[PDB]
Amino acid sequence: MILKRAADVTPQKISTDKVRGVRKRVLIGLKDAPNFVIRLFTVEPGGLIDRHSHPWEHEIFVLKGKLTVLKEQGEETVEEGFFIFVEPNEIHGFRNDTDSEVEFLQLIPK
Amino acid sequence: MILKRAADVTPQKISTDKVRGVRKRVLIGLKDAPNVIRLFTVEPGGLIDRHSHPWEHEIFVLKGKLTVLKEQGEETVEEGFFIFVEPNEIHGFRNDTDSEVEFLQLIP
Repeated sequence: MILKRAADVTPQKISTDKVRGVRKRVLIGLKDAPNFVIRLFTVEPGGLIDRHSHPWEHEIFVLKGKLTVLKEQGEETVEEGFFIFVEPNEIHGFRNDTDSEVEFLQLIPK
Repeated sequence: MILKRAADVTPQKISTDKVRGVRKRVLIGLKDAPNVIRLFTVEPGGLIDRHSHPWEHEIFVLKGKLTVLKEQGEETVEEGFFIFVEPNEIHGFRNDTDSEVEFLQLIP
């Protein structure tokens, strides 16, 4: 078995035309042995993952804070302890409307 | 899109020869659309004895200090640790602290 401390994984500071104020930790990568990809996202205050869609599904678990979820036609806030299923091709995004860092797990089957 | 509070899932208590002091919340089940996610809560002194399954498991520790039973020895980890358990690998879990331990379990 493999046991690793998520905070030891090097964060990637993402700042693009689609994503701002986000740090990404790849806990289990595309080329890793498990049949899943797992990323830990940290969204800074005011951080924004623009609405987008992909053919693959997503599972989200909110670890810390209040996360605003952008949907195709609207939005919704959830807090730590919420889990989210995003269907294939479903338009979605994320925003941190608080003054604290927000953390969530992103789960993708291979 | 499905949005759910994990704690509102009604927990299942598990009391078998090899599991004691453990509750399980099935967040995503077989009948559900996603391609299985469970939230385990281990009471103080609770124990998931050494066992194996042919599928792999992924674990993410949400709360507390989780003692992992391995094929060779034990290892205690804390909130924020992630664990990959290989297919058919013998493993278990114990809570040696005085507060509840919580972890997510992911099965592809």
